[PDB]
Amino acid sequence: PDREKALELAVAQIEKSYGKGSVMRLGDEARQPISVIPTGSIALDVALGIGGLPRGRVIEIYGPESSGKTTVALHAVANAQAAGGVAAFIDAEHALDPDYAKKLGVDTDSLLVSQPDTGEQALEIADMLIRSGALDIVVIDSVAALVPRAELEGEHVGLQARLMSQALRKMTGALNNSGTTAIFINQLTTGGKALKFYASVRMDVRRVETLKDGTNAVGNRTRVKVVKNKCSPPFKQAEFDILYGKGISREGSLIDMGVDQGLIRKSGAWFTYEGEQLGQGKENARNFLVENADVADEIEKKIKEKLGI
Repeated sequence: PDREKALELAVAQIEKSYGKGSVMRLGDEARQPISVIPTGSIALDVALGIGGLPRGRVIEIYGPESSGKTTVALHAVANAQAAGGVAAFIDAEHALDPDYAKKLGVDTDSLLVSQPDTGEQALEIADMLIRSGALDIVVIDSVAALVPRAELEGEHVGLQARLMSQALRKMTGALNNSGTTAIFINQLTTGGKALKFYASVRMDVRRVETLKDGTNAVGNRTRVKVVKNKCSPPFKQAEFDILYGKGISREGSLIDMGVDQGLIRKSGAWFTYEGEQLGQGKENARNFLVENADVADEIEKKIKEKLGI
């Protein structure tokens, strides 16, 4: 009717005065950027709409201890590097395991790392790295750990939030201008009040159940909810397996997402793909796909095309 135009108008004005993702129907298809940073899971890539993390924006990944949030962050680093990018890791937790990082695909040798003296030094160094123009990604581990100088020097209570707010204001312009993505890891959030609004993507990461091989724990089924998303309709969620000592089972996400799209049929325990059989049970289907990068890439190729991601 006459209203369909008045709404298009309203939406278009909102978009003009506030930016592309300022309002969306949840049912809308995403606006696909040139490049993004894939997450490691095609499921998580689809849930984000744009097929990975956006460039030049603030990302927040939060969840409990050992929930997988860091694992997600490292894959983002790995993929950024695989595409010839440079990565930085601002570390106030001192928890990183580079062997684990390596097995995911991170080029740890090339990884820039900084273990800052204070909260403000952490963000300042990060800001210097960003304004270089030379970075594709920088990870901050973590928000809770960004303790202010005054507190560290023993000098009121509330300025960590003020620190993040100050930092993000300056940093947000540098990231947009540089095309560098900043991932902020966060626990269940000192100055996460500011981060909540500056972030273009916020991901809630959690463990759903432990994966077992008979009696020993091969890994964890992980669940991520994209609670905030300026680059595509929000509130999507995905699941994927993080295997101990290996990381996110890419092959596992291809299968799962394959059967969801009807690219991979499932006559009982037997997963099939285009008349040929992938395996009986998920682990065989998974293992088959790492042994056969050809078909795994073809399945990945097909899923993207069907969804335009």
